Amino acid sequence: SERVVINISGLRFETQLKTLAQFPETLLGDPKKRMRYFDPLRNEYFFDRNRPSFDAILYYYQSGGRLRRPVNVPLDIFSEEIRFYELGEEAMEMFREDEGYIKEEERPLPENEFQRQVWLLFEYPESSGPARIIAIVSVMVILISIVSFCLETLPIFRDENEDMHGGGVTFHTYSQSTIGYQQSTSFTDPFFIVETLCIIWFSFEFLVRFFACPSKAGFFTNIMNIIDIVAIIPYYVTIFLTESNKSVLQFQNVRRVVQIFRIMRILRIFKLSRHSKGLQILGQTLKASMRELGLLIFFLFIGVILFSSAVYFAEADERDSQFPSIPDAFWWAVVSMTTVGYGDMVPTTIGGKIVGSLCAIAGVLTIALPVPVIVSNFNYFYHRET
Amino acid sequence: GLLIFFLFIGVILFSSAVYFAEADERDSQFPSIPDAFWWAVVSMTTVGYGDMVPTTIGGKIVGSLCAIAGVLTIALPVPVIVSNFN
Amino acid sequence: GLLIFFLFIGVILFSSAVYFAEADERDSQFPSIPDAFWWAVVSMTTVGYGDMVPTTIGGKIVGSLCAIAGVLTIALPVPVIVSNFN
Ligand SMILES: [K+]
Ligand SMILES: [K+]
Ligand SMILES: [K+]
Ligand SMILES: [K+]
Repeated sequence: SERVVINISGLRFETQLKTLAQFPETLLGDPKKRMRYFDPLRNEYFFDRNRPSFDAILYYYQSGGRLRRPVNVPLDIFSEEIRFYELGEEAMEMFREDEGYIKEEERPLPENEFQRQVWLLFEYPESSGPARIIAIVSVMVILISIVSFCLETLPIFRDENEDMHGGGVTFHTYSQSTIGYQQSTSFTDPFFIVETLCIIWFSFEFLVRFFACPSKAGFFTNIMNIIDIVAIIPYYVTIFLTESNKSVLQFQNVRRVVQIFRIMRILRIFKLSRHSKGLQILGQTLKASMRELGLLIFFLFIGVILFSSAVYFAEADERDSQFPSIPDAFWWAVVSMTTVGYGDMVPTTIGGKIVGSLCAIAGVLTIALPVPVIVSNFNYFYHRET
Repeated sequence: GLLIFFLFIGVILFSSAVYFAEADERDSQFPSIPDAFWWAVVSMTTVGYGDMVPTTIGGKIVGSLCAIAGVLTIALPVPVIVSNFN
Repeated sequence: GLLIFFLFIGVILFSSAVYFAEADERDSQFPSIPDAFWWAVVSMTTVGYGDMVPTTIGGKIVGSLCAIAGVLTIALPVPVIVSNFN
């Protein structure tokens, strides 16, 4: 079992030749590659290189594959050494992964001279000046669609209709109040105009992206595309629903569904996430914190039921009890544990107040336990980008 | 900036939901979505004055979520700032 | 245990001061020191329902201090607990 001496800038290392022959494609494992570094006067291979790194390089052979970077050695210096000793692409990949680096993909255009041209200014805002323009306009349209959706609820506008003084219930007024705007081919309502324009553009982007994208299979997998769709679904579904129930009795029978889709319109806010690095980071953060986010909700649930129950019974024998039932106390318990404390429900008895005191303290600890982990994940994804 | 931005997103999201959830109530404390912005900020920062509160079951579910969302929203960017200060 | 203990100390200390500070007011919301315990806990944990509030200048100075003291009181032992959990 012939021994080999490797001198790293004066620091002496020794191993068995069979330990190095284990990996024939590396510098040290290949006689022809290491020949260049042999000093026949001293019977050693000499490398005028970084010292703190070699330990791990040699341990990789002794361990049979373990490549751990020493805590005291910078990742950029170590990786250069892994490359120098020619440990190979597999070890390198295993290293980066374990080091917290895994990326890989990129679907370019089909090389259509057309598709690749359209796709570049509809997803890569830096591809060109026009690309930016499209992105800027997209943000403006999103912001406008939000402001408009909100103004639809202002009394100055909605409180001005055919039955604003409790007179009747006009079918056109009843659906205009439910939907938020007047749907008519005449386009009299400025709100319907703004909403239609905005949805024309959202519809445009979604279409242009669906036909200029390299793959149509990994499309409805991208959360961004899902968002793009959700942003237009309400509009078209409302049209369909109103035209399929064009009578007072019918509409009244589908109003709940119509209302649900009106609320869904606010999800268009998330369209900004395509232009917000932070919103993307937040997204990555939440995806990685599902477990802790679940514990948060779970512990809060336990505390809510526990405290709601106790305060309910503690106030039960009082004529002025502010707790009609345990389920109703859930509200008070959440408002107390999160320390919001509106004051619309409060215990009035000594036992209720002892329960409330505990409820508050329990809330602070309950929330405090899982949050830090989430904050940590965010801090990680946040700097990894910064 | 992220703090203000995330809070803005949450404010609009929660103001919208609570508004519609209380809309069909004669005693609704939310005249419009923009007016609910106040309640949403007061809840997310956990101030909770109590001058505007939901009264329906759907409004209270929205409010509960709004409070929890506020704690996490603020909690995410602050630590970095605290670090810079330190 | 330290959490509960420090809170207890602060509760009694602040309940006492606010009680005496509001004592000479016909509309005092603090019937006795033990009754003020409630207000002091609700303030130190920053819940702030608003069902009991000081109305005098001295009561409000006491209340201001009570709130700040609460934040530091809770903040001291919690981190350790959060650490054990982590
Ligand atoms: K608070
Ligand atoms: K509060
Ligand atoms: K409060
Ligand atoms: K209050």
